Amino acid sequence: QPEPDMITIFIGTWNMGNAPPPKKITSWFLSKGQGKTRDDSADYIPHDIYVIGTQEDPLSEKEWLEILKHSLQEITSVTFKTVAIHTLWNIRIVVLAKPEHENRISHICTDNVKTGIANTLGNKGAVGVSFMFNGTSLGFVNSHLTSGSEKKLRRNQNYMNILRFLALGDKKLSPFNITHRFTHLFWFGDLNYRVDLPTWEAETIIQKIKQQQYADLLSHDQLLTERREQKVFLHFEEEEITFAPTYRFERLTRDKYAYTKQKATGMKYNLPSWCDRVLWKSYPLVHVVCQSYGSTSDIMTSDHSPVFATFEAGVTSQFVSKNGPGTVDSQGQIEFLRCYATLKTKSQTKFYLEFHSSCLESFVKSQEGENEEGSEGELVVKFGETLPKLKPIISDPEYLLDQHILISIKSSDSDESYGEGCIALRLEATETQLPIYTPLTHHGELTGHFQGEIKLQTSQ
Ligand SMILES: Fc1ccccc1NCc1cc[nH]n1
Repeated sequence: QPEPDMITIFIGTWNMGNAPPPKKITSWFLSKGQGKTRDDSADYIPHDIYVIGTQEDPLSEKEWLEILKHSLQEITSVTFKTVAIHTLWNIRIVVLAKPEHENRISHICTDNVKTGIANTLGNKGAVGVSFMFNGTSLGFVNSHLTSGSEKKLRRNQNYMNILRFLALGDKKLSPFNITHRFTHLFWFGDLNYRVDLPTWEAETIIQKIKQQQYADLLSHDQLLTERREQKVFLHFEEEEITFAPTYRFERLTRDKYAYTKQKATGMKYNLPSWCDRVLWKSYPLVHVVCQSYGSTSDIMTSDHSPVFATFEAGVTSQFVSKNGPGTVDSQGQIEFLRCYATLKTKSQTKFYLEFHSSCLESFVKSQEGENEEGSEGELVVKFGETLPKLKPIISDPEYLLDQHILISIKSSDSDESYGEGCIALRLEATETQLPIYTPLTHHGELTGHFQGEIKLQTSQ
């Protein structure tokens, strides 16, 4: 039985509004309703992995797992295996996989982050799951961020706390946060960003939704505008939104948005908004294609509609050669020529690099770079031709060209990372000097750039 080079992944996010679900929720897992929906001809084809994020979930883990498994079995006839389940308060993530994947999945991690302080600590935060699928690392984050139209900055802060403190994936990747630890990272949930239009325009917005005219609403969506201004979710992707706002509905219909201020809302307006979202970030030049992104129309127990997204995702096999794992393959090498980091820092420490990759036996520390002043104020750290030659465990180009090198630039004085990035080895040529580039981030904010040339030697 061949190992796959693609899988499909289902991502669901649903704020259940503290109410039990209806008896049938199959439309969610079938990607049917509004938006980019899945073709009927695929309905019996199971996804490889289903990742379900809930918020305001009133069920026990047992109760929800029974509903989810029975739903998938009804659709597909397949009895899915439970990979992981993790709950923080009423925020939950479930990962289910086809039984044939059970011996492909390993290194399962779970964690949570509680956001806020005192007043604002006790119900918002995130849960996550990571694991290896053969040679490919997968991370999943379900976050319930701060509510309210006038709290976009708090949401952005919540995002930065979650990506700093959620402890998933390979702990040896110590300079790297979750935005660099995974081949594919999916971040979803009740992100709670709102359509920023005046309260007086509520009925106009409702009109627009009834006409399926979302352009003048999406142009005011806080997540899209904050992302455009590089305030949040830097280097993440989101599929175009083609479904109606998923909040805030009257329960038991989808015919009415309930936006007016009430004691139950803290006297806040809830204008129709795309609270419920799926974003992703994959390593450079890895296959990832969104094949659905939409909301259900027929699940009406909550004041939110469920959101689905599905993806094709490239995966790699657990490679064995005569040599690596457990030695190097001297027919393989990675050279960095004429490299330099450009940093936004005002500091004047010396810097060194660390190169981290599962194609290396362990991470590699460089010599200190040479600091120069850039024309427009910046720090330029030059490495010249001084960088250590990297010795991969396997030289086979079918393996090596699919790998990635994580780079951290660290202060000699403090050993703290000032920036992290990633270089693909999916080159146009081997034995050829080729340009490389990554932005550098720290705590998910832009801190600089790394650029230079690479020369990759494979066994071919
Ligand atoms: F979210 C982004 C990342 C990169 C470039 C652009 C965007 N959003 C554009 C937008 C703003 C309001 N509606 N659409």
